[PDB]
Amino acid sequence: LRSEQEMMDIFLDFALNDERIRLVTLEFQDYDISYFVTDVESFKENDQWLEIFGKRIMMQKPEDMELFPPELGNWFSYIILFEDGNKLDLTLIPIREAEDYFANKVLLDKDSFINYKVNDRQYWIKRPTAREFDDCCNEFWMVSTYVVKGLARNEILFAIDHLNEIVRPNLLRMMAWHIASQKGYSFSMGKNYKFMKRYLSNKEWEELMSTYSVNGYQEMWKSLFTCYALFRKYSKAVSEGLAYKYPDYDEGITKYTEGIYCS
Repeated sequence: LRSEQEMMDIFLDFALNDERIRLVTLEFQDYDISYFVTDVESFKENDQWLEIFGKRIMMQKPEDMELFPPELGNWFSYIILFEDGNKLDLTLIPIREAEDYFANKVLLDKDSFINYKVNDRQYWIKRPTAREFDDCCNEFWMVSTYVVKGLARNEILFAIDHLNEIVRPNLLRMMAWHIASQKGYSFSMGKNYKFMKRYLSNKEWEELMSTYSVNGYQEMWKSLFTCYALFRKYSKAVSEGLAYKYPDYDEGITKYTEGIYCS
């Protein structure tokens, strides 16, 4: 079967662990993937490393055929028809040719040498600038007050939509920026943050999981405060690592929602 989720995980996960793969790009359910690598010939040694993607019905290597001359420059691709029914089209482009390529949807960049494209900038993650950093905190805490007012005014649905759509998503960006700090990579969270489980450790996923709680007004306050706790943690971690000023939004809003939560 293998859902579009499971398939993407495999390709993204593969690239992440392979040191020759520096950049990954995307584009019927067919998959169009491109790995920009350091040593193209390395992959060409043999076809064992391909077994990781699963059992296949058959495969075609367009630039390695006698009957059909190769004419895809320095590329080398594979067309695979998987047993589960999925079809993949994987191209191996030399990393040195990324610039040319770009010029005339990136998923992962391990070096970030080049600068480039974007309604997807919503999911794009890379080292924040002092300003971008401040922006994430500004939005987080500000929209956060909407959730407070929602719960205090009996508009739990109003509160829930802002929590799900803005507050938690910014906590995630903050966490992604932290991960990006470790490695120094740039990547996408994917449509609806679908790739985040593939970046967070199990501890970090459990923390994010803990921001979800069953229905109820009090359960909501809990979810919100949990996001608070985690946002401080990661924004402090990030601000500290890049030497950016820690905002005062935390403190200001903490006093605020505390004022309303109690009295």
